[PDB]
Amino acid sequence: ITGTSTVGVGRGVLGDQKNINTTYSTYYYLQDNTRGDGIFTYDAKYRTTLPGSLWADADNQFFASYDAPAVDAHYYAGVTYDYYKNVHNRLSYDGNNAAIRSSVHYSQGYNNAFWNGSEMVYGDGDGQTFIPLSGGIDVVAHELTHAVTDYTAGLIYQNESGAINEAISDIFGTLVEFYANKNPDWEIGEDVYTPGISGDSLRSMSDPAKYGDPDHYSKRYTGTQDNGGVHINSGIINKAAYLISQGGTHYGVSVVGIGRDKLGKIFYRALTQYLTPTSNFSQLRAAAVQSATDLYGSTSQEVASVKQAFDAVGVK
Ligand SMILES: CC(C)C[C@H](NC(=O)[C@H](CC(C)C)OP(=O)(O)CNC(=O)OCc1ccccc1)C(=O)O
Ligand SMILES: [Ca+2]
Ligand SMILES: [Ca+2]
Ligand SMILES: [Ca+2]
Ligand SMILES: [Ca+2]
Ligand SMILES: [Zn+2]
Repeated sequence: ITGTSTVGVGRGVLGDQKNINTTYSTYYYLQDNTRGDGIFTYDAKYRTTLPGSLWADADNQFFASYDAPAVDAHYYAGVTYDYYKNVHNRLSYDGNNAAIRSSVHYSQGYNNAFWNGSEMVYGDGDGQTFIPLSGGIDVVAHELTHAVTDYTAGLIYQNESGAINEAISDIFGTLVEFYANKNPDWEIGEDVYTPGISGDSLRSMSDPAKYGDPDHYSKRYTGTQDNGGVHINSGIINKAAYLISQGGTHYGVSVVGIGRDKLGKIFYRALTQYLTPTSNFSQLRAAAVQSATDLYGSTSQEVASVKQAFDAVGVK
């Protein structure tokens, strides 16, 4: 759309008011011209045909219930863009300011969200297992981060490399949640999962076993479902990343924490310089150690915490 940049206001999934960047040309579109080559939000209208219609509104106010998921997908994709630019110096997912596109209201009662190879897609949930998925900042950033991986290491979505792929998505979604300081935690999806139950989440980084995911390499899933457990074995990496950041004793192995910012810097450098499509857990270990070496010196505390962390979850 070609028009005039403006600012509208709306209410998100959780009922929070926010301002969003729109474009005015007869109608007000969910098109933010302020970030790279733009952030574009589409209405999939309960269908599975993508992307749908660029979101159009007559008055620049987005308070209707149907507007909610579009408001949050558009706003949270701006926050994620900003985290990447400001913290890591990366312009959009490809590093060259590629336009960011998201479609909301995909299908009916759809309990998931995904990156399709070219855009983000968000279901509305069935109302009991999930509310509309874009209402979770860690969900949004998990999604955008799959594009980032796809453009960098290119981790294949199966087995070890696939669980590394999921872990990256969960680690950076959690980092963007602390960046925005939106009630941050080390849990995944808590703001949109099981609206009737408090205190739970989809996955836990601090304690993956809380929901039955492995927290040690010896407990890895070796089967076939879930593309070889990409959403299951990511718990072993998630726990390692939580130990590097926060510290603790796990299975008798003690880790001194080095904090979230260093965790983000070592993981991004491993992702952009050292990992390949077929990297496995032991290679991720070498890549994180090398990153931390590059950045802080071989004899630093940083490098020592990365080794301890991996030794705690049984990786090498
Ligand atoms: C019950 C689900 C939420 C758990 C799970 N999905 C997830 O953990 C998150 C959403 C969470 C963060 C809200 O979704 P993912 O981004 O990992 C689902 N992605 C996914 O399956 O991607 C594969 C793909 C490749 C090309 C084209 C289409 C799709 C799963 O698909 O198993
Ligand atoms: Ca309106
Ligand atoms: Ca939270
Ligand atoms: Ca969270
Ligand atoms: Ca819940
Ligand atoms: Zn994922």
